[PDB]
Amino acid sequence: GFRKMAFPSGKVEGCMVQVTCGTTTLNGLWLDDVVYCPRHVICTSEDMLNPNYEDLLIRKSNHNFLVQAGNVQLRVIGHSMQNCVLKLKVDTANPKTPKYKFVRIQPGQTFSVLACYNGSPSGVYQCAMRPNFTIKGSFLNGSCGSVGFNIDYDCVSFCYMHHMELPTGVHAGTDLEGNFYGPFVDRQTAQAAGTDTTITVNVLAWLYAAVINGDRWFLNRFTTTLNDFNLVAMKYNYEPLTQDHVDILGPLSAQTGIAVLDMCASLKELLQNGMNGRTILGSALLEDEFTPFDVVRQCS
Amino acid sequence: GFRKMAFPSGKVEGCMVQVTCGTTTLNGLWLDDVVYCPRHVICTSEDMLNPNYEDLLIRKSNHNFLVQAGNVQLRVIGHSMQNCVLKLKVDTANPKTPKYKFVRIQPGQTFSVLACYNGSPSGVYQCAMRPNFTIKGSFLNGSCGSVGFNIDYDCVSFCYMHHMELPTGVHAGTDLEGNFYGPFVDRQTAQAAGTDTTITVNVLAWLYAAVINGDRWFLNRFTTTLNDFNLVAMKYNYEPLTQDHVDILGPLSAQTGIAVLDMCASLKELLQNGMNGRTILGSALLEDEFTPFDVVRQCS
Ligand SMILES: *[C@@H](O)[C@H](C[C@@H]1CCNC1=O)NC(=O)[C@H](CC(C)C)NC(=O)OC[C@H]1CC[C@H](CCC)CC1
Ligand SMILES: *[C@@H](O)[C@H](C[C@@H]1CCNC1=O)NC(=O)[C@H](CC(C)C)NC(=O)OC[C@H]1CC[C@H](CCC)CC1
Repeated sequence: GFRKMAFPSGKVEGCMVQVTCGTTTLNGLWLDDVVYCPRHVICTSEDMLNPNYEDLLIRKSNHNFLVQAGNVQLRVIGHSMQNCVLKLKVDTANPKTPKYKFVRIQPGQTFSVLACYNGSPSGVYQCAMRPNFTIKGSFLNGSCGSVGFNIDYDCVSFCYMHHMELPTGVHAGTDLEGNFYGPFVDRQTAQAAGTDTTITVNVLAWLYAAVINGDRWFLNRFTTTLNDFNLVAMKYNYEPLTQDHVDILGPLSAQTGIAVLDMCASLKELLQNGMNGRTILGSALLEDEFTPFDVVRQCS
Repeated sequence: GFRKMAFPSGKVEGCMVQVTCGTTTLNGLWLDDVVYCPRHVICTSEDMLNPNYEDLLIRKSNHNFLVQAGNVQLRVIGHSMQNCVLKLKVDTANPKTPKYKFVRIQPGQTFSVLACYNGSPSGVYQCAMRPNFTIKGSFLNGSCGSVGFNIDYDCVSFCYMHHMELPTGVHAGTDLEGNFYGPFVDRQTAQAAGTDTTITVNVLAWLYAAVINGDRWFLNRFTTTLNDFNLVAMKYNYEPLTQDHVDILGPLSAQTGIAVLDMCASLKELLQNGMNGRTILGSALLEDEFTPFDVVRQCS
């Protein structure tokens, strides 16, 4: 009774366009009279290993960017590069522009990805921005320019634009100002994300979700302290749990009648003992890509 | 690099309305000049255990159904009951009606759910129609009338409308002609689905997805036969694998260079030996809610 759920994608579907330079095609985001896309649309295959984007872009004029919205060509009347994104000014405001903002999301928070190819939406799924500033997505060639977002009220908060894949199979990208999350650069070389630490506060939120939904076998008669819990967290590359995290879990704690430090004692035992072939909310691993807010929103 | 992915929901978002009878509110699906909704909208709380729907509906007139599309009231000008759904004729065709059909989906196939409350979309996620004709969803009070669908071309194939929850926490509902999937009836009593068998062909498809995405530790030096594999399948409440299933897996077999019966030999060993703390595509359990088509569509 608890699922990984994406936001409804309609408001974002109406913003997706196709951008082509030469033989390179990817997706763009069309808001008001600007189309945002990854700057490596200007690269050929001989450019992708070590591109000099400033030099490559000087050779491009407005008419070298083909922007297609459905079957309709948009006229590009200006272009500029901002960090790792291009802004193509077009002669038509997108009539479907929703209320929106650009946000740079914090590690540990979640968002929905609308995967797109050739300017056409393909599917939607939820991701977390991991502590090492990667995401575990599903992206193929042609998917760059697909965006991540949250919806709050009628307002779309765009937080991610897709650019690349890492050797480990995870994904990296930018905010909508073109600044990468994490240490990555948009060149087609092997890059490291570092240790992929687990989002402790989210695992605890998901354990609360399990209790709400009737899965309680892992609850024990013990409690612990924050410092004692963190000694075990460290060994498993879990984020240190802070008092701020404990405060964020307060509402779930009161809803279930299970103190945060009692749930930490249960998590400690799960980390050290495993699940002994049992499952929690249909999973045999501890899930860390639901925030406390995600759990409350879903269970309400 | 492989995710549970729902279809983009925009085309369906535009069809969702709110239907109220008395104090009972749920969602309706507005296509052309008809609104489809679960018939238990006519029930009060004293009716839900053993409703006589024919007798309850005779007491209702067109003006007792309040249909709200956004902030706009629709005028109900006819009503009728078809199996477990009501069809409310309204005086306005939905201008956002997509190209659509109604399909009754086969067990083992997948679809996207647009979860809705008060006629407003809340989130989207993928489900399989399980062999015992239940789905593992996320639904609360107020969610009935939410629909499941596939998108093929520009055409929306509606296959599911949500009605109820079972004691085991799984979910049951109807096609858009109002006929339940499975043995269930729309009354608020404990009902059994029977043994929840695993969709063998889908597990094999997902193992092929894992190979495509670089996860190959479970491949062994053995092969097997269909009859020998099924002797082990039976013990684990797996669907018998048929030659028709083997044929459906043909394209994934050729894409990976792993014969179907070689992959069955790997699955056999996983079933008998477990995963020994290892994971496949980020899971510590064998996943059966991706069809062969889902895998091909995603990996393309
Ligand atoms: C969108 O244009 C595209 C999306 C990629 C393709 C495959 N999966 C994705 O998410 N992005 C790219 O092709 C970028 C473009 C450069 C200029 C940033 N290239 C990319 O993602 O490279 C993939 C790397 C994988 C790891 C490999 C080293 C392995 C030892 C090098 C390339
Ligand atoms: C939509 O109206 C609503 C959705 C339910 C509510 C909770 N989760 C859901 O999916 N459907 C209902 O309230 C139906 C209405 C009847 C008339 C079909 N009722 C329902 O789903 O009942 C839940 C059952 C759970 C198991 C319980 C027995 C446990 C020993 C009985 C009720």
